[PDB]
Amino acid sequence: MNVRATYTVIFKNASGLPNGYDNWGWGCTLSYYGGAMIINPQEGKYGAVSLKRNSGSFRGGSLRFDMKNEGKVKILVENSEADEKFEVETISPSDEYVTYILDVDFDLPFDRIDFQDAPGNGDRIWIKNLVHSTGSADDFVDPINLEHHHHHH
Ligand SMILES: OC[C@H]1O[C@@H](O[C@H]2[C@H](O)[C@@H](O)[C@H](O[C@H]3[C@H](O)[C@@H](O)[C@H](O[C@H]4[C@H](O)[C@@H](O)[C@H](O[C@H]5[C@H](O)[C@@H](O)[C@H](O[C@H]6[C@H](O)[C@@H](O)[C@@H](O)O[C@@H]6CO)O[C@@H]5CO)O[C@@H]4CO)O[C@@H]3CO)O[C@@H]2CO)[C@H](O)[C@@H](O)[C@@H]1O
Ligand SMILES: [Co+2]
Repeated sequence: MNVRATYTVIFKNASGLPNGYDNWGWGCTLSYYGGAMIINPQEGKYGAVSLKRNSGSFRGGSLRFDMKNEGKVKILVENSEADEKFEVETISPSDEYVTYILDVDFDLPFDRIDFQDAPGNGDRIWIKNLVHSTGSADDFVDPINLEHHHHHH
């Protein structure tokens, strides 16, 4: 048996929603520039992007992404069949991109990945380089595709 993780690059540079995903989000408008998904939540809506994998689910593992964000951002996953949600982490503000690699300890499969404006104050959120691994955060190695190019030596 192959014990290495499956890495799913959901998007690197975003110029729209990733192929294979719908947005079941709420209370926001999304724009795309400079390879970032830019979320502008509406004041008072506790808005979110909710990326819905149209075919299949993820299980456990970890989520990796670059984010900058004016306010706290709650990361959730959901199982749409059971309508069950799980808070992965709430991330504090940062005025520069930070790479996060977060364990997902939820014990149902998930088909929705949510980035939510936790304070409901309309703080903007920028996301790039979103990847799921079936392995742990401690075992996570960035996919070669995330490099600006890759010319193998
Ligand atoms: O169209 C495609 C598809 O749609 C299907 O229907 C989907 C729909 O598209 C989708 O949008 C919807 O998504 C749900 C999601 O499943 C829920 O988990 C989510 O729940 C939100 C909730 O809406 C928010 O109100 C709540 O907000 C919290 C906030 O997280 C928290 O930080 C805050 O606390 C405050 C507190 O209130 C203050 O007093 C003070 O203490 O400050 C704190 C912190 O600020 O409070 C907020 C308010 O309570 O967050 C939760 C969790 O994220 O809701 C969304 C939207 O409804 O899901 C449906 C499926 O059910 C169709 O079914 C399908 O046919 C169609 O094809
Ligand atoms: Co190589």
